[PDB]
Amino acid sequence: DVYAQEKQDFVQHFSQIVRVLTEDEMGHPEIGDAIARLKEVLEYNAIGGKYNRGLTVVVAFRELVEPRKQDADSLQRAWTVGWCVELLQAFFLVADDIMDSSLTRRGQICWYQKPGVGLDAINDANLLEACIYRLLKLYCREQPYYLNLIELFLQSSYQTEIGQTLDLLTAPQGNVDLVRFTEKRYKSIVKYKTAFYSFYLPIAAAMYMAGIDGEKEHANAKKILLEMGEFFQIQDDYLDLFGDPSVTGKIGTDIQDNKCSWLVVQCLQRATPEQYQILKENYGQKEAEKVARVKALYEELDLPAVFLQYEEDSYSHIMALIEQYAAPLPPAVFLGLARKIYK
Amino acid sequence: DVYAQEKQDFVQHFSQIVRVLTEDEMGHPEIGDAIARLKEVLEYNAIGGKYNRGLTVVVAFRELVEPRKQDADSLQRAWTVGWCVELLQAFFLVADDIMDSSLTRRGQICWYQKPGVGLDAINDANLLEACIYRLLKLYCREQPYYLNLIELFLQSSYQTEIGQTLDLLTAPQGNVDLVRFTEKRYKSIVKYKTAFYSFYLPIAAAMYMAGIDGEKEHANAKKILLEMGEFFQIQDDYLDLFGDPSVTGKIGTDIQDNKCSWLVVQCLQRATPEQYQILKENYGQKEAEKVARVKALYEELDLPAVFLQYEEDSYSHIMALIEQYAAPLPPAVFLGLARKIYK
Ligand SMILES: O=C(O)[C@@H]1Cc2ccccc2N1C(=O)OCc1ccccc1
Ligand SMILES: O=C(O)[C@@H]1Cc2ccccc2N1C(=O)OCc1ccccc1
Ligand SMILES: O=P(O)(O)C(O)(Cn1ccnc1)P(=O)(O)O
Ligand SMILES: O=P(O)(O)C(O)(Cn1ccnc1)P(=O)(O)O
Ligand SMILES: [Mg+2]
Ligand SMILES: [Mg+2]
Ligand SMILES: [Mg+2]
Ligand SMILES: [Mg+2]
Ligand SMILES: [Mg+2]
Ligand SMILES: [Mg+2]
Repeated sequence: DVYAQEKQDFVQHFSQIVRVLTEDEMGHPEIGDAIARLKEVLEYNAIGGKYNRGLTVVVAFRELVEPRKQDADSLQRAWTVGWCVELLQAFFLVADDIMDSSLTRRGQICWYQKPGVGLDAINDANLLEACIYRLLKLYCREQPYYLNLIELFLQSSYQTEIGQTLDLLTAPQGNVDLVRFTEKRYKSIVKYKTAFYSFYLPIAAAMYMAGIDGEKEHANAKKILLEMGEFFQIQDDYLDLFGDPSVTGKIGTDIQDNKCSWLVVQCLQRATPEQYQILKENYGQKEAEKVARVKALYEELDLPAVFLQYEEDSYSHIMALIEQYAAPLPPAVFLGLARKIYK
Repeated sequence: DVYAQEKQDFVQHFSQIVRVLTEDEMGHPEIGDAIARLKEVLEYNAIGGKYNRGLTVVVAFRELVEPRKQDADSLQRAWTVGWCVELLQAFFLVADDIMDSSLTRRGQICWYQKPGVGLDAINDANLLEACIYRLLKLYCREQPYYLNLIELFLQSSYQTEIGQTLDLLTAPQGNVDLVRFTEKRYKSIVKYKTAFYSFYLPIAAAMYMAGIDGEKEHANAKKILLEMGEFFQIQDDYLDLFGDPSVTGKIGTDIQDNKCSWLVVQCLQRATPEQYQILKENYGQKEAEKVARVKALYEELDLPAVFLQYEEDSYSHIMALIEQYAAPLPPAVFLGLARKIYK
């Protein structure tokens, strides 16, 4: 619930973020048109979501930083670092949507699918990434955690890109080979493509801002955070096909994209020799009839009920990890995050 | 000539760079396939060029750093930073080729056009960028210029992306409006899209490694370097159409891509009302006949002779800037670079 009481101030900070990023134009009028494009990119791709990853930085900041140190400037920096996380997210999603041939995101047409944008979105994505470091220098350059944050964001990007590489390599277009969709491969993919930037990153950022830079403290937090991230991507895969379109704001493409989704992995582990053949002949193709066939097989194997059971077991597992690794950090930090991802 | 005597050791260092980047796999076997992809990306996109931008770092390093300080480890770091520049280059070119719809680069098919690669190249490009910061941390983390280099590379990337944004915004596909192709717009585009990363970056990196971090010294160097960069992009535009394919290693696409090329700008300034109409009806289109028409108009306006004259005048201008701004740096640093770009 701490997220709702911090959201407003966090979202209102976006205006300032845009202002500060588009104030590099006054000193260099010649790049005005580029700065205008940037503003359009930011407003279209950084706004429209729930902002939970960025909000996590803020929430954790206020729970880790002693009130007497939560001055106006410190809070400002916290809101900025939180937006940097949202920008990192935006950067990856713009590119991910092109690579996954997606149609919508956050209830609107994907940026690259917008008339007049197309592949220019690739550079737009690179600009969003660049903005992260511009804001860090502008707001935190004099802070003792400056270098830690720069390296954290850079490291998190590398891990995410390694993950994306695995994601794409395991899903060759027009090349269906179910044998590569194993539980071990799946866990490695999601750990790198989602767990680091969506969960470890936000909390780690707040920790560094709070002066908590101990390798041990970060390792223990990551123990909890990477497990939550795994659950989050599984839930993401589930929703890709069984989620309510009006709620997810995006059209699923995992089956058509031949992805190593939690669903197909669960399918292969429960499928009979016959069902296996059906999956093999209908997976990884654009034909709506073939996709529908795969979904029918998943429903026949009660995958939705399987996911619901996994969600409960996962929840209990994550809570167990919190009892073990939260200390010396306030359990609320992890509990609040968990409450946000589990229903 | 100092470039030829440093090339060998610089190129042989590539093996080590790859080794070090693919040694993050031993500790994390799960990302092996991703690391293998990375190696393939690096070998295909970081090797095959002249390596002059990276070599510039090395050459400048040995001319700025006192011999007694050019120890084995220091030289190693120099070769690494030089490769970081080549990787930054690779990152931008992989994406630039997709965005410019290019066919070949360095005498081979563009990475994204390789069968089986396609838009996955977007993430490959992001990985190359990430490698820069991984090498900087691995080789220079303990150096006093560490943060300076990190910020230099990040800043240079932002400037290049701003430039690319201008490049793309001024060249809307299927939307020909010659009125936007002005000399002022052209100079701003090339300053940001090429001058910073190809010329200021390499020299600035070597300066920081040599302990030269003065804002004044960097500003004076940039005065010379940004002007060389402008000349280099003009020459790049000239070669896009009039260059020897077997020498450039790439197929020109500026006319088809409706680009604000130095050529079209020079054309508009010398074109008669009639020639202007011919340009307008044939520019920015894929039809080989229409492209040929534009080239004929350029040859009719003696643009090739115009470029040759500009090259001589530019050379004299750059040399004049060196007499004025080289000090206290060795003039050879700039002269060597100039000898490399001017014939
Ligand atoms: O609702 C959304 O927009 C995303 C999609 C989703 C599906 C199920 C559960 C949570 C969420 N989300 C979400 O943001 O959850 C909160 C969160 C917090 C930190 C990191 C990732 C997600
Ligand atoms: O030959 C090449 O591969 C590129 C293409 C080219 C055309 C004309 C003149 C120089 C060059 N090059 C080049 O690398 O020149 C040297 C250089 C040095 C530092 C920064 C950029 C280019
Ligand atoms: O399913 P993906 O991994 O592509 C996704 O979750 C994005 N993503 C990319 C890396 N991590 C997550 P999205 O469904 O939002 O398209
Ligand atoms: O002409 P471009 O600017 O696209 C080019 O010079 C690449 N580039 C991109 C930014 N700076 C230079 P290339 O002709 O190598 O495709
Ligand atoms: Mg996706
Ligand atoms: Mg994806
Ligand atoms: Mg998904
Ligand atoms: Mg190009
Ligand atoms: Mg280009
Ligand atoms: Mg060119």
